[PDB]
Order: sequence, then structure tokens, then C-alpha cells
Amino acid sequence: SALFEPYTLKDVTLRNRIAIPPMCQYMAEDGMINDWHHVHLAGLARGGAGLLVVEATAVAPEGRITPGCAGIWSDAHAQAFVPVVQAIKAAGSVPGIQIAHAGRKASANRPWEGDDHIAADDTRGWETIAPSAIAFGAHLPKVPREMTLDDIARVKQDFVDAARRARDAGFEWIELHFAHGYLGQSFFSEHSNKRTDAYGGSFDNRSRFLLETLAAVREVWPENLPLTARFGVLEYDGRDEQTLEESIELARRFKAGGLDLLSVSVGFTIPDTNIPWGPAFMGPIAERVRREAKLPVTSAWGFGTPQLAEAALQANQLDLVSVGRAHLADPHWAYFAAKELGVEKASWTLPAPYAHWLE
Amino acid sequence: SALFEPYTLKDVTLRNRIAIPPMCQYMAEDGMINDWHHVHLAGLARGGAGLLVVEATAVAPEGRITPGCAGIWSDAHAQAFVPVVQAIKAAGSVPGIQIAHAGRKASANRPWEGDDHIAADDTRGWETIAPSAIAFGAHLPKVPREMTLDDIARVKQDFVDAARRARDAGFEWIELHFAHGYLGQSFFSEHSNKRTDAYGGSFDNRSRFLLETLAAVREVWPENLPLTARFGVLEYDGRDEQTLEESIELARRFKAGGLDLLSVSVGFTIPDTNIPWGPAFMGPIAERVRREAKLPVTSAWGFGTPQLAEAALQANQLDLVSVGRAHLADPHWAYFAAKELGVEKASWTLPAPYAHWLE
Ligand SMILES: Cc1cc2nc3c(=O)[nH]c(=O)nc-3n(C[C@H](O)[C@H](O)[C@H](O)COP(=O)(O)O)c2cc1C
Ligand SMILES: Cc1cc2nc3c(=O)[nH]c(=O)nc-3n(C[C@H](O)[C@H](O)[C@H](O)COP(=O)(O)O)c2cc1C
Ligand SMILES: O=c1ccc2ccccc2o1
Ligand SMILES: O=c1ccc2ccccc2o1
Ligand SMILES: O=c1ccc2ccccc2o1
Ligand SMILES: O=c1ccc2ccccc2o1
Repeated sequence: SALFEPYTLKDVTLRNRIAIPPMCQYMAEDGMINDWHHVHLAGLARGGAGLLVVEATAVAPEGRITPGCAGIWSDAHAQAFVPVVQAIKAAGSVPGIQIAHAGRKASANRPWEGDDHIAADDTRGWETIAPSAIAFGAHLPKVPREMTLDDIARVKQDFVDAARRARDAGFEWIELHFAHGYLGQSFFSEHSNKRTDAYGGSFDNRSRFLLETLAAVREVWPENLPLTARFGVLEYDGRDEQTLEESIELARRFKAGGLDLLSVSVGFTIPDTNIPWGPAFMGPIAERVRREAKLPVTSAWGFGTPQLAEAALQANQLDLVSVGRAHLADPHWAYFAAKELGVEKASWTLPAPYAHWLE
Repeated sequence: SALFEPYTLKDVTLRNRIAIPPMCQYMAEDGMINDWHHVHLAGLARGGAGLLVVEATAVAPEGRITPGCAGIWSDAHAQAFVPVVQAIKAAGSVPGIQIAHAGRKASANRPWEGDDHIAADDTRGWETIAPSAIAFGAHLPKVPREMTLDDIARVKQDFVDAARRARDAGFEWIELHFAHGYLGQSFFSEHSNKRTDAYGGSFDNRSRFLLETLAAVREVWPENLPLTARFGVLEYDGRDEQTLEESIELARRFKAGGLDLLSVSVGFTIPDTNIPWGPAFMGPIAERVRREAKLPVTSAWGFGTPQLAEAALQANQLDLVSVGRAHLADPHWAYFAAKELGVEKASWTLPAPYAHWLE
């Protein structure tokens, strides 16, 4: 089966094509991860996936989505990941991390605690920053502060510091979070970026924050470890052909700038959209990006049906299949997939103390 | 559903009737548990089961089954359990432990490393002890040394020390391992106990080691925490009616001696048996013990089909249903069961960072 073929990118080899995408847990305290994360991540790694990407981890305190978000904005924050990385490696999975800045979507409640911007007088909240002083709307009505050029330089450096820390903590795979309406996505989108300086207006200017951040990170991230990004390539906002064309052009620039793989997503930049949800719905758009930018891709949404994951790989729509919620339901989803797809000795997807008894 | 009704025994309340029975991992080193066990057990606890019983944990080095067995024969061994117990409690499951001595079945290879007695000249092995100098046979040919009265006193005290350590490490549930052909079972069975002193011959004498050990443990184990045992009540050796009658009589004595619940098993004392394996096959024998000894029971073997677990509870065959291998396959089996049995808000069997997204 295609799903269980290994994959090599730079010096890193994944044992199969199952990636666990970043999934926020909302369990950190002042950015510091804890035994919630340790057990969650080590357990996932033991389930058999080839790659485990740690949740959106904030490069700066104000770049958390919520008060429960993980952070890597100090060396002490980074140190907290060391034992988890080591446990992921012990289980034979590749440890990755998504480094992030939530931009105008920051300072929000946890999803089971209202999912909305935190009230102004709640002592947990903070001022958000963005390309322009324009609110997302809906459940995220807070108007962000327009970034200064010095803010832009500082956030870029925060991404570099985060990547350097990720490297030194032992991560073997990094993903820059340029998707889902957060800071990077919001610099790219005309909906959110009304700047008239070097960082807004034209395609080149809207691309600039993303490209400069990638280039700056590339200076500290080892060339032998995959350098990746997540990027929303359309919005389902009635401007999809134009948006896709620009996004694919930016993907070509990312590739030329050393990006090894793109995780293809939806932008979620604004709320007034009409996303055609369905199992594997992203496959055709991922395939178009893959083909037109000639860049390896992953995508997600509904690939927990193992036959869908297999079909996407066989059709060359994807290079890796990201499977999120199914792993929250069953940490050992990769074993279920192995059985479904008829992998010989399927139980040996798991470590010996499980595999021996399930065979 | 019956499976998701809470259960109170002494001062302890289980959130549902799902018990995870002891399952050896064979991952300890010189008896010391490690991050294998931490993540395994914490992950299981988060999956939703009401009770998690830690694997057979040796009361003495020679009472390990294998070189990978957990031990609790020193305070330093016990300390290693403290963070795991605390993680189990944090997840809302009740932490239990099975304390054990493998008797003539000790000094064996791990199951995926031959499953047989360790060769005499292998530096990992050790002399086994038992009631009588008689081998199990088959893959366990080693003849054990016949215990002296001082050996008997010492092993009893090792069980007391183990129980005291379990208590002080924060366990809320203890299970004495008097099943599966190990030391305790082998004192009860005429197949393995040919002693002609106070510890063999008559029913009273064959019962004596088990009853004295229970009584000694009872002196240090808090009266407000469940005191339980696992015991093989028949062998499927052509002597089942006689063996069951004696085993039920011993169960009555255990109850009179403060036993709160019996985990009903098969003896596995000798290899030449004909066990009628099948899904839930133990239900009727568990029910007979429950009824005739008027004692709460659990049992196992094939209850990973949630409807079977439900039916056994509704028929009053069992008070708790133990589900073993299905939890190795899927740590979140209790969530699967909740869905199968139509529990409202089934995903909230799991903690918020999972439940919110699966609802
Ligand atoms: C609990 C949860 C948290 C998520 N957190 C992130 C995250 O940190 N970064 C990100 O880019 N996407 C995040 N996502 C999106 C997932 O990575 C994924 O794309 C999505 O869940 C769809 O895949 P699935 O159908 O397999 O779950 C999250 C999704 C879930 C359910
Ligand atoms: C990996 C493994 C290890 C076990 N170790 C123990 C143990 O430590 N003590 C014990 O009394 N039974 C042990 N057992 C038996 C289980 O507790 C249980 O009775 C059995 O697996 C049947 O239940 P199941 O069909 O749900 O797996 C073990 C079983 C397995 C599969
Ligand atoms: O980038 C993100 C971060 C969190 C999150 C939670 C649910 C769904 C999607 C998400 O995307
Ligand atoms: O897959 C594995 C195999 C062995 C192991 C040992 C310790 C911790 C984690 C492990 O994961
Ligand atoms: O008491 C025990 C201990 C280990 C074990 C392993 C497999 C099956 C049954 C077992 O019982
Ligand atoms: O079920 C839970 C809920 C919360 C929690 C926090 C830290 C560690 C484990 C936990 O388990």
C-alpha cells in the first residue's frame, strides 16, 4: 500500500506516509507545555504515524491563539519540548513542530470556553497585531493594532528564534504557520492587508512578510532537515481562481527559497465564505498546487477513512496524508489503517508490547 | 447503559464499569518502570476507563515473570510509580496495581523473545521457587526449588511490603495475583503443591499461603480502599466441578477475610488442559462465583465487543468488565464503547481537548 511506503525528504525518512498535522490542545500555561502534551504526543508517536507535527506553537506571547496555547518564545519554553521530542524519536516517528503567530485571531478563548475574542477587561487577554487595523468579524470582533515596521522586524526575528530553538530542542521538521487567517495568511490576503508600504498592495508586497520570514528562518534551520509551511491557497470567497493563481505563484517562490514541502490549506482569512466541505475535498486543489508549483504537498480534512488516504497517494494528489481528528479518537489510527489496507503483519505498526498480542 | 454506570466499592468510586486489567509490558529494567509505562498508563487513563490496574508487579526480584517485569521490592521501585499514579488520577481514572510473584513460571523470556524459561547459563536468569519441586512442563521446563518455611514467611512479608509501598505511592485499588499458575495459584492446586507440611495436602493447608498473605496485606492496606485478588477458579483439566467447589469455598474465606472483589480467572497451573475459548466465555463461571460466594466479581476474555460487556453487566454475571487487548489496540476503547452503546455526549468519555472535536 502507498500509505505505508516510506518517504524521504532531505536527510529525514518517514516510515510511512501518515502525518499527524498540528492540533492545538489548549493545555499549556503561559506557553509552557506539560504532561498533557508529553503523553498526548508520545502516545501518538507510538501509534505508528511517520511524522508527528506539534501544534501551533507561538513565537511570541501575543501570537498565541489562546491562553492555553503552547509557546517557544524563550529558551525555557524550548527546553520543555526536549523530553517530548526525545520520546517521539524513541517511538520511531519524526518530530516536527508548527511555529505560529495568530495575528488578529489571537487573544481568544479556548474552543470549549466560548471560542471567541476575550473580553477587554478579562485579565487574560491582550492586544492583537496584524497588517491592518481590521477585525475578522463574527466571533472575533477585536480590531487589531496595525503593525509598525519595527513590529514586522521583531516578529520575523521571533520566528527565527523559534526555529533556532526548535532545531536545538531536536525537532527534525519545521512548519511555518502561514495558513488559517493568522498573521502570515493575513499579510498575503487583500481582505486583511490594506497596507500601502512595502508590505501591502501588490502581490510582491503582500508576499514580502512571508518570503522574508521564510528566508530568515532558513538562515538558522539546518539545510538537511525539511523546511515546510502551511498556507491557505484559496478562501472560497468568490475569488478562487485569482486567489489560487497568486497562491501557486507564491508557492513557486517558496520552493525557490528552499521550501521542501507545502501543507495546502484553506485561508480562513474572513468569515463570509462558502467552503465545500466533504471527505478529502482538498485533494484536487492540493494536486493542482503540487503540479503547478512542482512541490511536494500534504493536505487534510477527512482522510481518516484509510481508503481515501490510499487513493489520494496513488493518484499523486498528495505526498503525505495528514490525519487529524481520527488520531484524537484513536491514537493508534495508523494500526487501524494498516489492517484496512491489508498491510502484512499490520499489528507491528505498533511497538512490541502491543503488536505481539494483536497479531 | 450498564457499562457506563458508576461503581462504588469502599470509599472509591469508578466513573464507569470498564476496568483495564493488568497487562505486563515487559519494558521495565531491573524492575524499574520508565517512560514506556508512564505514557502507556496515562494514555489509557485518559481514554475513559473507570479503573486501570497496573500490570503484574513483582514483590521480589525472583518473582518477576521475566527480566522486563515491573517490581516494587524496594522503596525506590515504588517511587517510580508516584508520577504515573498521579497522572492516572489527573485523568479521572482509579489507579490500581496487581502485586505478584511468578513462582515456578519465573525466569522466563519475554513473549516476543521466545516466551520460554531462560537458559541456565544466560546471565539474566535465576532460580525459581515454588511449593514443590515440580516443573510446569512444555515451554517452562525448569524445576523450581521447594520453598522452606522461612521462604514462605519472607514472600508473605514481601507481599506486605509491596502493598504498603503501593499504598504510599497513592494506589487506590490493589489486586493480589493468585491466578495464572504463578506462586499463589500453585500453592492452591494439587497439581503443583505436593507439600506435606502445613502448606499442602488438605484444602485448609493449600489455602493457607493465600489466606495468610491476604491477612498480612490487610494489616497495611487501608480498609477504605478496595482489597481484591485475581484467582483461577478452574483449570479445564477434567476436574472442574471439584476444583470449582473448592475455589468457591476459598472465595468465601477471602470475602470473610476482607476481600472486596474477586477477579475470576482460569488457573493455567499446568499445560495439559482444554480451555473452551470464546467471546465472554468466562461469564457463566464468574456469575457462579459471584452468586455462590456472594462477592463482587470481574472477569475478562473477549469483552472488547461492547454489547458483550453490556450484556454481562445486565445479566449480573459481573460487576466490572475487564477489557484488555482491545485497549492495546485502541487506548480510547471506552469512547468507542460509549458510541456503540449510545451514551449521550459519547465523546466526553475523553478529556476536553479530544471530546470537543469529536462530538
Ligand atoms: C483539535 C484541533 C486543533 C487544530 N490545531 C491546528 C493547529 O495547531 N494548526 C493548524 O495548522 N491546524 C490545526 N488544526 C487543523 C488540523 O491540522 C487539520 O487540518 C484538520 O483537523 C482537518 O483534518 P482531519 O479531518 O483529519 O481532522 C486543528 C484541528 C483540530 C481538530
Ligand atoms: C499483554 C498482556 C499482558 C498480560 N499481563 C497480565 C498481567 O500482568 N496479570 C494478569 O493477571 N493477567 C495478565 N494478562 C491477562 C489479561 O489481564 C486479560 O485477562 C486477558 O488479556 C483477556 O482479556 P482480553 O480478551 O480483553 O484481552 C495479560 C494479557 C495480555 C494480552
Ligand atoms: O490553525 C489552527 C489552529 C487551531 C485549530 C483548531 C480547530 C480547527 C482548526 C484549527 O486551525
Ligand atoms: O515504539 C517504541 C518502542 C520502544 C520504546 C521504548 C521506550 C519508550 C518508547 C518506545 O517506543
Ligand atoms: O498473569 C499474566 C501475566 C502475563 C500474561 C501475558 C499474556 C497473557 C496472560 C498473562 O497473564
Ligand atoms: O482527563 C484529563 C484532563 C485534564 C488533564 C490535565 C493534565 C493531565 C491529564 C489530564 O487528563
